Amino acid sequence: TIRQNYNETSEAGVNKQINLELYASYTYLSMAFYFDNTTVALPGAHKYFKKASDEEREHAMLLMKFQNQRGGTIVLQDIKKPENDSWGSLKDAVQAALALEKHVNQSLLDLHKLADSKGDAQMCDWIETHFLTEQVEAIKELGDHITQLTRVGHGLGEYTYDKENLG
Amino acid sequence: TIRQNYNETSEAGVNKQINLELYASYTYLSMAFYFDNTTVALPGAHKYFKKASDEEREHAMLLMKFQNQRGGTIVLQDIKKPENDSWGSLKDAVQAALALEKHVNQSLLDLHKLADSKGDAQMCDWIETHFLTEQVEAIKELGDHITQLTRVGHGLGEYTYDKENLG
Amino acid sequence: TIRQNYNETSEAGVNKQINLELYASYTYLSMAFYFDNTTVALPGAHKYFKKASDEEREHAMLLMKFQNQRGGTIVLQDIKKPENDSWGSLKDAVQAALALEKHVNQSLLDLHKLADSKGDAQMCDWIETHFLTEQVEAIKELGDHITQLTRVGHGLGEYTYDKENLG
Amino acid sequence: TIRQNYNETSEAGVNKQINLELYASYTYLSMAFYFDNTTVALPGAHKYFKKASDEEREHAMLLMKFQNQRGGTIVLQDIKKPENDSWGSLKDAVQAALALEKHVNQSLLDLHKLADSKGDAQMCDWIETHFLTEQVEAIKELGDHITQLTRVGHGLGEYTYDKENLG
Amino acid sequence: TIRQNYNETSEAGVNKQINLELYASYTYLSMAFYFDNTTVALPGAHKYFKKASDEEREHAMLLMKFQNQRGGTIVLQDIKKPENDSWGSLKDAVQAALALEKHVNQSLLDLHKLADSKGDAQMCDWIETHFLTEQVEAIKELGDHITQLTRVGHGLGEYTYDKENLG
Amino acid sequence: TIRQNYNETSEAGVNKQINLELYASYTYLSMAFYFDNTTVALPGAHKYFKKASDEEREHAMLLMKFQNQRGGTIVLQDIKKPENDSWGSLKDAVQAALALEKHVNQSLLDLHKLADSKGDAQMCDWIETHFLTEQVEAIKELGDHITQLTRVGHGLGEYTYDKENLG
Amino acid sequence: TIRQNYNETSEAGVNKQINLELYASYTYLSMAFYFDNTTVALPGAHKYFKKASDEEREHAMLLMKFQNQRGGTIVLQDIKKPENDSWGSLKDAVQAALALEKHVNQSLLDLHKLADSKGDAQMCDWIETHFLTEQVEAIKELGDHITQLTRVGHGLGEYTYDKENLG
Repeated sequence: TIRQNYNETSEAGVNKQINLELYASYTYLSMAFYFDNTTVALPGAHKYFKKASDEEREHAMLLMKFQNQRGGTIVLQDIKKPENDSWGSLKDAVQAALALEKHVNQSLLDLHKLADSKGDAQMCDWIETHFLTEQVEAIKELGDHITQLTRVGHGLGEYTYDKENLG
Repeated sequence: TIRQNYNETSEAGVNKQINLELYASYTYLSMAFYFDNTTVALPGAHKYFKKASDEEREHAMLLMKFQNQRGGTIVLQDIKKPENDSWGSLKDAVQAALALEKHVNQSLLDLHKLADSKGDAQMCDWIETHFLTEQVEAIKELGDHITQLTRVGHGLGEYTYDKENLG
Repeated sequence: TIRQNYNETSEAGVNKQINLELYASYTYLSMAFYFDNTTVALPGAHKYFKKASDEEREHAMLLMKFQNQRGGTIVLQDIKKPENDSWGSLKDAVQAALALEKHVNQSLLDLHKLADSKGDAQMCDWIETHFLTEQVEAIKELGDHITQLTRVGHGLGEYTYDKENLG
Repeated sequence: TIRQNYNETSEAGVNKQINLELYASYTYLSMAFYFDNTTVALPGAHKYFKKASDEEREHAMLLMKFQNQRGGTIVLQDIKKPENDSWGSLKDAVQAALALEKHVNQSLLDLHKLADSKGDAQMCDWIETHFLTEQVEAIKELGDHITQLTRVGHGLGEYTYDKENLG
Repeated sequence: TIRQNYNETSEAGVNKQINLELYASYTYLSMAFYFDNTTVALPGAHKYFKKASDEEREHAMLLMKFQNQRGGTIVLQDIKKPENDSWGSLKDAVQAALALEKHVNQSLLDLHKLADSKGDAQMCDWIETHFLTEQVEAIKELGDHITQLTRVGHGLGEYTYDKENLG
Repeated sequence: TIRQNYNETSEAGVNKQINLELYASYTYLSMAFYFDNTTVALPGAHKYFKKASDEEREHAMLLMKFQNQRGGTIVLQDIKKPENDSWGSLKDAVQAALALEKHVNQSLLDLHKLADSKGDAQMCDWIETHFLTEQVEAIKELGDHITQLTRVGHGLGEYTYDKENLG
Repeated sequence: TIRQNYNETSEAGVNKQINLELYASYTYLSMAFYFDNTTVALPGAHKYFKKASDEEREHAMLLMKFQNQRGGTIVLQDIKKPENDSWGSLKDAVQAALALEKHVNQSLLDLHKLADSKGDAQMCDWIETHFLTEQVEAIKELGDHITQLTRVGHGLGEYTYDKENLG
């Protein structure tokens, strides 16, 4: 009875993005503690990625809160385990994160393009306010990270950028 | 000479939104002082609804300011007296407020699709920023109030929800 | 059961002073946003008349609270739109205001004359305490405002009084 | 040689009201301690009525002070013991106080109407300033209380209103 | 243009009350500096009566401010010289001020009766608010002083009551 | 490798908008120091336009930061010198600025239209969030200034508005 | 009638320098945002050159202020777009700024030598006070930077100097 201008296809897209943000959260947590293994031992990457895990779990909860505000119903799925068990050099993990965030961006845009076709002006603006520029700034951050990490090279530079920059 | 991309039909629609926001305001004032009558005596509801009345008046001034900013012209109408002189129990009045808020939301969504068809980016963003999400938030709040007022039940519970939740 | 020494003619009297007060709130809010128009651009009168709109809206609620205190029943009517869509010069606006407040004042005294003619000591003293002198002091204020606005003249003077004295 | 415009009849009516304000005081102190009885044990009503009894003693001292200000002589009578020795439910006692304060308001308006017929402008205003509006608000407060006492009902609702609202 | 419900006779009354208030002021100033004289030399009464002069001139200015407010025209007259050049003992001086406030009080009550007959309810409340109760309190204070000046008697007692009570 | 859903015409439009806010920033610099001339010497207009010149500079910079954030390339052109070398009366300059801002507002709305047509949801919300409402507020502000500057006229009115309002 | 000892030729040379200080400003702002590009991502150089560009804009405003102080008229020219659209390595951009500031120092000494030949003692001193020593220190700072950029080398040394020393 609060539901208004809230399409069922939009409702299911919210449900798939919820799962999607949880999966991003689970993947970053895996990166965080891959950097906590003694054989890797990059503490700033671990701090940085652990908070990336917290933020994406906050994205999933925004989507959940929004599903309820609009009169939708929350339907949770399995959160697939991450696609790798270890994540390589630092630059490899950051490159993995960029690819993850671009796929997350693309789904948000698909979700956006979808509420638009259902005439859902509020849902469109809600997604712009909370996700579309944040995703854009997140992807620029990572692009910068990858360029700098190429600059300072393997070895002493990877340590330096992990300490003086990530966290 | 300050008018720029402001359609004659968009302006007329702001003028009717001004009236509707003033109608909401006057209805909530009726609700506020109904709950201050000795045969009802619910000080939470009165506080709560007096605030609501104040806010619907602020929305009406926003729109007037918005008309003036975009080069339009405020044209005022009578403010129709509210559909009821008394509003029953606490839950009933809450339900009337949900009914009115959904009606105000549909007028806003209509006004949004209108400016969109005249291709008025600034106006659609304006409605989104100041209104469309506040309507969703308020419609969710009213939904929760009707649900809890059902859980608390008549008698002691109506008083408790009124005292400890509303104002 | 709380009603005592409260004639049904007076209960009707308060109800219609309520409407009259709300009408003045709306007249003034029209004035305040007429002065917000680019073609007019008098920020001081905008502030001043906006304030005056809230103060008569508070007047209306005193009466509503009173009606309730004595054991009456509020019955709201429509709030008729203002006499005028636009308000001329600043002096023109202030002079219509003085007219409004003398009409209002007159009906307060016709409402007083009749709580008196029914032996309602407390109504008369409540009207005196909250209304008769506040009206007097306002009408004097507005008369001073008309005399000064004549004094400083159109154009630069109108500006200066608006800026330096109204808000 | 301080007496001026002070009717002999107004003076005796002040003396009877003095007795009536004390009568109220003693009735309230019998309520306040009935609710301190273990068979009743409502500490919130006890607090509440004890205060009321101080209030009504204070009123009595206002009238005595006034009789001295206007050149009259205070003549004291027995303070009749209250009408009951126990006062039933909390709602029973509140309705009973509404009746007392109803009688007192009638006695005060009749006093007002007496001094008005004797041309005593200062007396009329004094009664208006110290008593008549605060009797109206007292009757408003007690009516409201009764309505909320009927709403919360007997048992858990009586306890709650005792503890939360009275005292 | 501001004048409303303000009779020509009352306006003449406000003018005579103004002259009386100024006359009052000028008699207390005389008393004040009579006590400043070496042959009298009562400094507490000099302080006291000087404040009574300052306060009676404030009364004169309120009435003028009331005249301007109601749309009257202030018409001023000679301020007659007080009735005595010297005022005997401290008790005599108070007895003359008791005589003087009672004349003022009678004139204030004549003034009330007379706006009342013209149905000027604001003017009746105004005289009640600012003057009527104040006259009563001052006559009681003056009578109180007079009884005490009898009790302390002549000599050392007049000295003591001047220093320790007046100022 | 960060570029995503960013069209290549949009990227061109961001560069020409960059050139357009620098052209404005430079026009406002010209105006600011024209009023600093002894033959003109309006210090308030100096401050005011100097600050507008900084704000349009920052507009240019936000647009370059967005080009970078979105994965495009900044290409700059000559900053065309302002269209006049002197700016007439104060009211003339504020008219030139309204023209200038309405032209900016047109290209921003052409850039919004244009990204919309490519489906660039984030760019649209970016222009609404930083530019479209800011434009509308500046235009209203400017039109009010012209209306007031008209009212106060030339001579003392121009000096006064310069000093008390602009800067 | 303020102009004194101010040669026509000195005046035009001030105007050309104004253009040259702005030219520097726009060249630096193109550096500052090239280093904000993801392919470069040197936030320390971005901070650094953005500041330099504000500095050089400020210089421009000094010259405009001076041309007004000495009775001349400011004549604005196009601001030519910088020489490159991207600026290579961090050391490449610093050497390039050293060359710019070298040209500017030459243009400023030639301006100095011009006013000296025209007997303009105040102008010579002004250029000495606001520009010539702070060009020398600017050339000193940039030389030092280049030497430390050649010392830390490309890769890890570039990152470090960016982060630690510039910004």
